Amino acid sequence: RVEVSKVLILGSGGLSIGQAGEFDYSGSQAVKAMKEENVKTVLMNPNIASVQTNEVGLKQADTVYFLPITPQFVTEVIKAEQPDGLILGMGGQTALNCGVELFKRGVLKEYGVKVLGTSVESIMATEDRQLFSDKLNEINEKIAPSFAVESIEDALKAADTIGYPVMIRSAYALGGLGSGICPNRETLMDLSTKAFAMTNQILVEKSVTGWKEIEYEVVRDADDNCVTVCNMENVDAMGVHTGDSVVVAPAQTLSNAEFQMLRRTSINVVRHLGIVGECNIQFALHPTSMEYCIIEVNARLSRSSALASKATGYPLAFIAAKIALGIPLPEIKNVVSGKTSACFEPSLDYMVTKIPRWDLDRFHGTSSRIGSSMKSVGEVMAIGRTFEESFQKALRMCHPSIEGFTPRLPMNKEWPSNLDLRKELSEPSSTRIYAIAKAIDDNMSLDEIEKLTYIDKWFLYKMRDILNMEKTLKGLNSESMTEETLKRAKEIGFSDKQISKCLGLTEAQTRELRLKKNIHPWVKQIDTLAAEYPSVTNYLYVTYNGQEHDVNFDDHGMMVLGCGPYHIGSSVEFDWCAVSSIRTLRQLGKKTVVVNCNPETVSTDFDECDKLYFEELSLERILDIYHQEACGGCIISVGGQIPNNLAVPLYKNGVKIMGTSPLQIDRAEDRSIFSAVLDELKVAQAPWKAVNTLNEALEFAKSVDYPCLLRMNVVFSEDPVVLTKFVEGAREVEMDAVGKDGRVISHAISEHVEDAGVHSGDATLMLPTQTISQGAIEKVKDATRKIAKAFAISGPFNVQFLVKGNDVLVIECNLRASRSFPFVSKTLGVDFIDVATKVMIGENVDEKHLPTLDHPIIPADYVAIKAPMFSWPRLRDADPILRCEMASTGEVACFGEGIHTAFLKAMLSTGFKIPQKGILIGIQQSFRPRFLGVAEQLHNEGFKLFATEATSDWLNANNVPATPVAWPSQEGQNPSLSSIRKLIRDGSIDLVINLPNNNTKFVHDNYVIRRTAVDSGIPLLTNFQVTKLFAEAVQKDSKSLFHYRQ
Amino acid sequence: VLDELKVAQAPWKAVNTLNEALEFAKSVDYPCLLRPAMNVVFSEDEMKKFLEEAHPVVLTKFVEGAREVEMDAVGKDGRVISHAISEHVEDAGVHSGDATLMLPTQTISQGAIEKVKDATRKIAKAFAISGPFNVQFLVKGNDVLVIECNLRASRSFPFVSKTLGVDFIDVATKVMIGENVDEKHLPTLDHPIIPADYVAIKAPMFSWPRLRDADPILRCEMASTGEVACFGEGIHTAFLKAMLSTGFKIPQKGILIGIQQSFRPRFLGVAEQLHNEGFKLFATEATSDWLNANNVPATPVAWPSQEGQNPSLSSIRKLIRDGSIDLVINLPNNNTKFVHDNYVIRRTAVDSGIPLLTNFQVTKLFAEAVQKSKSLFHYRQ
Ligand SMILES: Nc1ncnc2c1ncn2[C@@H]1O[C@H](COP(=O)(O)OP(=O)(O)O)[C@@H](O)[C@H]1O
Ligand SMILES: Nc1ncnc2c1ncn2[C@@H]1O[C@H](COP(=O)(O)OP(=O)(O)O)[C@@H](O)[C@H]1O
Ligand SMILES: Nc1ncnc2c1ncn2[C@@H]1O[C@H](COP(=O)(O)OP(=O)(O)O)[C@@H](O)[C@H]1O
Ligand SMILES: CC(=O)N[C@@H](CCC(=O)O)C(=O)O
Ligand SMILES: CC(=O)N[C@@H](CCC(=O)O)C(=O)O
Ligand SMILES: [Cl-]
Ligand SMILES: [Cl-]
Ligand SMILES: [K+]
Ligand SMILES: [K+]
Ligand SMILES: [K+]
Ligand SMILES: [K+]
Ligand SMILES: [K+]
Ligand SMILES: [K+]
Ligand SMILES: [Mg+2]
Ligand SMILES: [Mg+2]
Ligand SMILES: [Mg+2]
Ligand SMILES: [Mg+2]
Repeated sequence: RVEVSKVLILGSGGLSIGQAGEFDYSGSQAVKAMKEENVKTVLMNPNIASVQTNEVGLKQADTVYFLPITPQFVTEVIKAEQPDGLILGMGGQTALNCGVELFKRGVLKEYGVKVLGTSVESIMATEDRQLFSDKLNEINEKIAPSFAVESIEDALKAADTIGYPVMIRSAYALGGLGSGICPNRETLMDLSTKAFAMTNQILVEKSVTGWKEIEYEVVRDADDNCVTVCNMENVDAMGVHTGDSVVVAPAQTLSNAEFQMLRRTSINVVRHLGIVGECNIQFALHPTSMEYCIIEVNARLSRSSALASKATGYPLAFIAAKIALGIPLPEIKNVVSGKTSACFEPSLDYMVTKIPRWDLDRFHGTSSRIGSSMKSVGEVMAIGRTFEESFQKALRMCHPSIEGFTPRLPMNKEWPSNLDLRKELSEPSSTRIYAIAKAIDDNMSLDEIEKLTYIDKWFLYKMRDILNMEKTLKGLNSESMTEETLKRAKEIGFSDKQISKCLGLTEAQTRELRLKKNIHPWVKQIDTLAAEYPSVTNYLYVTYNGQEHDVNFDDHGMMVLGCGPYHIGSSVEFDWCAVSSIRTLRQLGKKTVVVNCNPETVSTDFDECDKLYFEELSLERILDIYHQEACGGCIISVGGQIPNNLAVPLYKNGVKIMGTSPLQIDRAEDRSIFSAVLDELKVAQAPWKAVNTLNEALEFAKSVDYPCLLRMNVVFSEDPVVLTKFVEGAREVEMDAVGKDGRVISHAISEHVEDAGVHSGDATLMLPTQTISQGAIEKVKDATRKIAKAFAISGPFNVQFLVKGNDVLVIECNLRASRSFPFVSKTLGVDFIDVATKVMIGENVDEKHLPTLDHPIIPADYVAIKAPMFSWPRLRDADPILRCEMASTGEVACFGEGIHTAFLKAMLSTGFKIPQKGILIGIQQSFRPRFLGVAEQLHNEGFKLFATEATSDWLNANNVPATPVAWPSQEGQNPSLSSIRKLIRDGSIDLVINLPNNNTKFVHDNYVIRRTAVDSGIPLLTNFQVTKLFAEAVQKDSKSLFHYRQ
Repeated sequence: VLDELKVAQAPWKAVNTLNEALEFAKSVDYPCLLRPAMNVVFSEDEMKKFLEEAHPVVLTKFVEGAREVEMDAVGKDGRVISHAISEHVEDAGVHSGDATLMLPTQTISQGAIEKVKDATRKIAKAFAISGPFNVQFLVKGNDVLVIECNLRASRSFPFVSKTLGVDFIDVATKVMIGENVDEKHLPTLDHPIIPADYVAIKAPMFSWPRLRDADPILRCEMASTGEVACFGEGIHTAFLKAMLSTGFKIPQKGILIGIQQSFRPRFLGVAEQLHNEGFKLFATEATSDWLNANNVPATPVAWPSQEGQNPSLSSIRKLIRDGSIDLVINLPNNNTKFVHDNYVIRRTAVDSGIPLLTNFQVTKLFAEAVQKSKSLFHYRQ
């Protein structure tokens, strides 16, 4: 047993595509393990929305630093905290790369900090693709023909030796960053160039596109006991990243010989690699032989370990962390069985399906095709006891518009008239599942579909079974459908909505019809051992394929609904809110029932509540569960949009909703009612109107002046739909609050850096406010007092405001927790959700020390700043520019004595890197009056300035020196001018400032400049306010919230 | 006392030598205030030549680019039971009494207000205040520094009292003679009174025409001879009414602009704005080139010291007399090169009876406010 008294754990930082909440979940389990063994813990994670970073409970570190996960800052923390252990395996690639850099530099050795678990040597051997190859060649393991190279010239050579097509995949990365299939020389040139901006080594590898992709989660302790805890079969074949793949567990199409060969190879490889803890391993398996290739091992917790932990009920991260302290597997309890050890390989008597969630329509430049580089923003997991059951649930979980497996597209989009169905099947995309449905419907053979998609035909048989049931049901009605048929339809995952559309009924009618035949689902436990030993816990799912329930229904607990899959605009903040509520209920001795389907969340960790249903967040299924438990009530206000949109339907189906009435939530989401209420209260708002005609539109827009918002999209010229006056030059303010009986008993006001026009979630937030008049604050407060009263609010809510001097206008009101609730709560040292939860269930509340409207809590000695995270490099060709639709994928927050410090810390936490070289400046003409001073300031700080044609003339005319550069569209047409690509490549330029607006003339050229920066991996600033503040802040530490709160 | 209370203030020191002076000014950076006639200096040389004309001298770090805030308050047994915070339009450097005051504050961070308040709580207690007092603050972001404290009623007590509808002196007088006081409806530190539906602006009055040959320009020593105040739904309206109340007359014709080079980055937008409102712009040599180089049309004019030496350029006296120019904007600073010429421009406006703006912040706010009959009692309803 390793002796350690204080451990530092690293988080992932802000969430980004491929590096999501799985590490909040993992790292929380790690801290719990550490505490059980009396080990003091320090956490570094700038992701303020993470549950990890909370102060209270058995999973909370003793000390929390909201700082960049970079060697500079981790060093400062080490110095100050003098830890003797380091966990670097539970923060994705961020934490891994940071820890390897520290190691390489000898910082760990210098301060006596032991890496707990898998060594940096084992890590390097799995992250460096060449070292990996060397290791497997030592044991004559099987890999594909490949060469690890460090230049574009060497990659070309490797590809000619191997033969096209080839896959390139980066070292020291995850989620397929910089990766891609290359059918030819030119594709290889394009991609390797882009890959080298983000890594120093790529592997050029013979293609095994189409082989089956099989994963194992492997555990190995310090006694050399080594087991495979889970195995997953990817439904989409090799070539679609595991993360963007449909995946099933356990495997369905392997023989014992295949499954055991790969299992034993996993164990050998993991052993040889010196791994201690957990890891993930990937194989390519030939579809019609025993031939296989080992692709990669991830010597760290992963999105695959999170998934496996939920699928199996085996908590891999918890176990990993105990193992990192030298405790062997036989000495660690299986917490689910309560009577056995963690030395085993679970047995599942059910099948789970994970499907990804994409959000791509908003990024016009990025295709919906998927491949080796992840593009999904979330995932779901469904459990069933038939593939079909598991599979249709999982499809419904991805997005409310999806009904199951149908030949219809999501978002109610029609198929294009120029559809090439074969192309869709052969070229994976975010919508290929529905294209398969369509093809099966249109009588393409299953054999040809397997041939084009590479999806194993077995899975296709199941899909055909589903569509045959749809045909059968369509020919029936409420009188003609038998009990035998309904039962079967449910047993293969048909919802009542899907059935209703076949039968010619409403969903309610169909629910009634079903219950009238006493056809209902059954509640079953995940016990890890397929019933060999009974479960002491209640980790539950629901299935039509059983004849009994595995538990009683005597608790009558309080239901809390979770967030569903993360997607853009809906992230881990909504797991924070939900978990805060779950913990508050527990702390008050109330029985809890949780329903959520997101494998990455701490809300779907069974140790947080009395009953966890890992289930659909549908009306159908919530009703099933509520009525089966006879829950005392349901909280629908702490999991974002999904639960909130069920408020009225639930109300109407006998569900007791806690807090603010669903009647009030309806009133408030009704733009006309809401607006009329505001008029009554004398609360101002932007002029708006609903119209059906172009002439009404043009008349209204003329009557209030352009620009106008449109429902999202703004327009500035003449060259039903809701229209709203777009107010220019306006500040934006957030009010986050809790109501009790229509009174506000906690609140917090923050100011965006950016003017209205950048969406809340893409905005940078300052708390407390900075430039708002005191009279505006009074108006913001008075409008919030009246709104709370008008809608009898009892629970959390939020109101967004435009502010221009003393004009204060209401934009929107949301009668639920907003995404800024964690930021605000932690910053002010008050759990708004704890307060709100107590209001909603009638528990007492001392308002003396809360930030009521009458006695706000306003930090004096410090400020807090929240910055948005983006995933532009992974959204290939996307224009990295903020619209009225939101684009950020996560958030960070940092603290400082003042705004400049806090702002710099927040920005560094996003990956932004302070330029050491030249800055490129290109701005639309109208920004000149305000930008001149920003430019002088950058010049006076010593930055060499480059600029596009007109901007450079203008700077020089104002005695600010700038070197002009060429437009991309004009490279070669003037030999006096350097190309931007070349200046970036050479290292002359390491920050780009590009400020377009609606009157931008060179739209494409400026798009190319913006995208060049992203793809070269240098920072880009496209918002004037953010740019101003940056310039001010570089004009000139390692503290965090707890420092300032002292 | 402030150090004990942990309340910040500008570095300062009393000295009896030139070498102590220079050492200190070097140790905190120029510029520095000087009290031996208050006076600022920006260099080693500028100082030597001020002292060699004036027994110790107090030196204070002059904080540039800073907001200034007034706290007017009443204490009872060291607690604050009435208070009011106002922000100057002008940056610190223009004296309180020459400053234009906004109530409530407009551009101050909420954290700074909390600091202003906390410092006032501690000061009232440290000096066992029972009566009226005032504290002046520098504010720069969240740095809040105390300038001075006056243990008496300040000149902004009427403004503040009438604006908030509370006689601060009536309250203070009761405290001082031991009469009872209901604090429930007073603006205590814990429950301020902050106008939501209106703002108040106080503007200084000057008597430049009667001070023959006086340079009409604000120093650290004060020059105003009275005050007016007006009210509005917002700042622009209130500000225009206050300015009109001083005798300022909104230009109907051309505007003459001459500014020290360093104001250019900030002034560009002020100038574009005046141009977009339709004002014809005139300017001194360098300022006119610069405006035109930035596609803001201006007609150059001659320096007074050079009238006749270029027939392409009109004299300013003649453009004023002809009625082409009815507002002058002149913004000098320590680096102004044509000190006399710009003095003559400023004094020509005064003696022609046309309005003159010499402060950047006031000039900015003006330009914003011309972009487009009520009084306090209207708004208090
Ligand atoms: N040689 C190959 N031929 C075809 N596809 C491949 C090959 N190697 C990897 N892939 C695909 O690329 C994905 C990313 O590769 P991986 O080595 O797992 O990198 P990462 O660590 O970035 O996920 C794999 O899951 C798989 O779908
Ligand atoms: N009247 C307006 N003028 C200018 N910007 C606006 C206006 N209304 C909304 N916006 C911008 O659009 C964003 C989204 O508006 P909101 O009503 O919150 O939409 P959503 O339904 O996406 O929450 C706001 O956060 C704001 O920055
Ligand atoms: N440290 C400083 N930095 C910048 N300006 C200052 C500073 N101290 C004072 N001032 C300016 O000087 C003015 C007068 O200061 P004060 O000490 O109140 O002098 P008086 O004796 O004239 O009241 C203030 O109102 C402010 O505008
Ligand atoms: C970003 C932007 O709008 N740029 C300017 C170009 C100005 C320049 O020539 O530098 C445009 O009008 O396209
Ligand atoms: C007021 C002032 O300082 N003027 C500038 C000149 C401006 C001009 O020539 O246009 C000066 O240095 O005197
Ligand atoms: Cl929200
Ligand atoms: Cl006074
Ligand atoms: K796959
Ligand atoms: K790896
Ligand atoms: K993986
Ligand atoms: K797209
Ligand atoms: K039918
Ligand atoms: K001032
Ligand atoms: Mg990997
Ligand atoms: Mg991988
Ligand atoms: Mg919103
Ligand atoms: Mg004074």
